[PDB]
Amino acid sequence: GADDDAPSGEPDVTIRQEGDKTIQEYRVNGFLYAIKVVPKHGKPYFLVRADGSDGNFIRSDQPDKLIPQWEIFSW
Amino acid sequence: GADDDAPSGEPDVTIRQEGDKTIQEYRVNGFLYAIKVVPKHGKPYFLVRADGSDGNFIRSDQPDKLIPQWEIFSW
Repeated sequence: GADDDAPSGEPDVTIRQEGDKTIQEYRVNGFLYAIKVVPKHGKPYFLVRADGSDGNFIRSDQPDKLIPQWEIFSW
Repeated sequence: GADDDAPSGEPDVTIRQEGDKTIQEYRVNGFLYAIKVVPKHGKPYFLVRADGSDGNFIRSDQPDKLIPQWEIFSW
């Protein structure tokens, strides 16, 4: 009601919409750690930032697949 | 690489073994954003920190399910 103060480390999601895909930028402190895409023509999935700026992502629909640095922008 | 110069953020994974479970702490900037725990009894999976530091995670096992604290600390 009032004391819902957010402490140090606030993982808030930046919810934007590009055409017909809701791109949810999960940022805990400025830095993106996961992107939940909700494409109306591709189905919603979590794109998790693997450790290291290698350019690899992991999808919540298929953690068995490693997303290369060209497929990361499939949306 | 040879030399490194990481920008404000620096996401890396601290891989420990807590008993019979290899718990990989994916920390970006002073906040755990994902845990990859490899339990000998339960099989490995990804546990992603959902928006809001309430205490809910999303698993790679099933992103269609919200994981509460009795379930996040199921190991």
